[PDB]
Amino acid sequence: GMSNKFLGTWKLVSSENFDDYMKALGVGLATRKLGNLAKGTVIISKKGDIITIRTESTFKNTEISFKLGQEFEETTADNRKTKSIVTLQRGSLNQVQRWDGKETTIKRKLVNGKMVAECKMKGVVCTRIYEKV
Amino acid sequence: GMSNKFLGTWKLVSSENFDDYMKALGVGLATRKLGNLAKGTVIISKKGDIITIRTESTFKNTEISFKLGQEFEETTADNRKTKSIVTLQRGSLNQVQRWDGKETTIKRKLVNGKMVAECKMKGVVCTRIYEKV
Ligand SMILES: CCCCCCCCCCCCCCCC(=O)O
Ligand SMILES: CCCCCCCCCCCCCCCC(=O)O
Repeated sequence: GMSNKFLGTWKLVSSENFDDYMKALGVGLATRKLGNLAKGTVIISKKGDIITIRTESTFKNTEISFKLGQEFEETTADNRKTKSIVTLQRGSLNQVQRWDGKETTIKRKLVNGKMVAECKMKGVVCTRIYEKV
Repeated sequence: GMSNKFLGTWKLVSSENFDDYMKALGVGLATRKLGNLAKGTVIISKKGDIITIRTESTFKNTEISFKLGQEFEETTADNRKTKSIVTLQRGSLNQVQRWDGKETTIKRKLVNGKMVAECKMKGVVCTRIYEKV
C-alpha cells in the first residue's frame, strides 16, 4: 500500500513553473499572484484504508480523503469541482482530476527523503519539492 | 468498494466488434479466429481487499489478482506484458493496461443484472455482455 514514509507534515521548499500550470487550469491573474506567493504545508495522514491529504496556506486550505482506486468528488484550491482518483504506481502517489471534459494529474513521490510533486496540465508541467518536518 | 453483485461466475452471451478490437491490439489472424469463437467464462472473487478476475476459455485461460488503485503486472490472453491498474468509477470496474507506450481499457459494469464489458483501444470499441450463472 502507500508507504508510511509519506505520512507526516511536509513544508514547501521549491516550486518550478507553478504560474504556467495555474494559467493552464484557467486560474486568473490576481489569484495566481497569491498562489505563487503561498508557502504551503502538506499533511498526509491515514486512518484505516482511508488516506487524507491536507494542504494549508494563508490564501487557501484544502483537504481530500480517499481510498486508492476509488473515484471521489473534490473541490480544488481554485474551486474546480472534479471527479478525482488516486492510484499507486512504483511507489508514486498519482492523483488525477477530471472536470468539464478536462484532465490534470498530480504525481507525488519520495526522492531521497524529499516529497516531489509533479503537476501536469496540457503538456504544461510544474515541480514542487517538499521536505518533512 | 466493489459491489458484491460482481462476485460470481459470468457466461458470455454476446460480443460486438471483438475482432477489430483484437486487430487494434496487434493480434494476428489465426489467433483472432479462435478468439472470436471462444465462448468465455469470467469468474470474479474476493479474499479480503484482494480481487481476482479469472477468464476461462478453451483457447486461453487468464487470471489477475489486484487491489484497487494499485498497479500490478499482467500477462494478457494474447500474452502482452502490461502494467495494469483497476479502479472504481460510478460502480464501474475500470481496468487499464499499459505496454510499450500503448494503452487499452476494459470497463466492467452491471446493467439490469448483466455484466457489460466495454473494451477500448485507439477509438476501436467492443462490447461484451455476460449473464450470471
Ligand atoms: C496554496 C494552494 C494554491 C492556491 C492558489 C490556487 C491555485 C489553483 C491550483 C490548485 C492546485 C495546486 C496543486 C499543487 C500540488 C502540491 O504541490 O501539492
Ligand atoms: C477468450 C479470451 C481471448 C482469447 C484470444 C486472445 C485475444 C487477445 C485479447 C485479450 C483481451 C480480451 C478482453 C475481453 C474482455 C472481457 O470480455 O472480459
